[PDB]
Amino acid sequence: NLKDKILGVAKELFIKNGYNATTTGEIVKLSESSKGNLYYHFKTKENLFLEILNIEQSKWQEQWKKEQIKAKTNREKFYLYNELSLTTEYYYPLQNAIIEFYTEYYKTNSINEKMNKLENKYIDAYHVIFKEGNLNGEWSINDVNAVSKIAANAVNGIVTFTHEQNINERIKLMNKFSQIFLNGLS
Amino acid sequence: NLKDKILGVAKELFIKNGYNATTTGEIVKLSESSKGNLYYHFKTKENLFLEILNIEQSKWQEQWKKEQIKAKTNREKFYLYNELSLTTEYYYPLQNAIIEFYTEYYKTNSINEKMNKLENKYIDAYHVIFKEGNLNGEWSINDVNAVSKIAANAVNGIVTFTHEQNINERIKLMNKFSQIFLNGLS
Ligand SMILES: CN(C)c1ccc(C(=C2C=CC(=[N+](C)C)C=C2)c2ccccc2)cc1
Repeated sequence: NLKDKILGVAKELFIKNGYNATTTGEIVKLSESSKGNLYYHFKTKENLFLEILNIEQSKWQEQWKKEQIKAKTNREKFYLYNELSLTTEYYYPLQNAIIEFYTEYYKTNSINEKMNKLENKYIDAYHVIFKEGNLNGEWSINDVNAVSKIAANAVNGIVTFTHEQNINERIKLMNKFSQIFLNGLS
Repeated sequence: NLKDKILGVAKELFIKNGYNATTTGEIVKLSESSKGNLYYHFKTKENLFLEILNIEQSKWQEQWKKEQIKAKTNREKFYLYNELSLTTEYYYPLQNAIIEFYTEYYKTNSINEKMNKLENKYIDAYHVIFKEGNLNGEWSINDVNAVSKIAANAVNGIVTFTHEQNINERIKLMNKFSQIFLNGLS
């Protein structure tokens, strides 16, 4: 809880002032904790931040569990999952803190460890989509892991770089992509 | 030089550190110049940046033409472009900086119009490839602009978010993508 209170406050601080601007000092004081306790729990602001990210990852996964029920078939889950990825990121408060962070630890190969266990978790969502797709003859992929890393990165690119259009066009392009992609698997 | 030495240091810092990460102070101090050195041509920092992007875009689009000749069919031109995208030293090594600049200059509509031509030179390569593929009957695509953007963005994704894993693994994926994509247009 004192740990949970720190992550909560830290998350808000980041959302409000971004990664670089937030200090562990602010965090310590606002969560009514101590430099010692924050050290014992996270060691560094970077670690603190990766922990928020993990928690955030969990929530996303959980939501997806409830949300994927609106998609009977896996072809549908693929369509749905990509759209959510697009819309939900449009209004995600942490997005900017993430970007600061990511484009700040691109050089540090130390963070590359947890940073990757995290990304892998996101790819599993797709991995599951495709596997189940196989066991239902929705398509036939023999290199799932591969197709999974590809979708995850192709879709995130559309989400991250399309930024330059009206939300409708984007959902449109994204659905066109999902269409093409799922097609080239038959 | 100087007007071309600034650009040199700037590009270097933008790539290495990041957009916000580097400021008009560092650029000058590291280029053996003065603050006044910027006014007529390089007014604002965002102008100096939008500059470097134009250069790099041209340098990459040029390298591409001096190399697409190794591809007879457009089907091959598609695959190639994507692979080269992973190996170049032009434009793509700045995506991270670009992503920030778009999260700190998306409001000021002074940019959304300023570097609007930049978004076209980026999707142009695929425009030609996809259009010329129609004439050559390699495929039948009606919504070219869509596909060009979908592809341009998906690809930038595979390139930007795999920057840490084995270059061969990268090129392998990029190829399975190109494979999957084009096959979905038929
Ligand atoms: C709020 N939200 C749903 C999300 C928020 C972020 C991501 C991301 C990402 C991109 C490629 C990945 N792969 C395929 C390794 C993993 C994560 C990501 C986006 C920008 C900068 C760094 C990572 C995905 C979903």
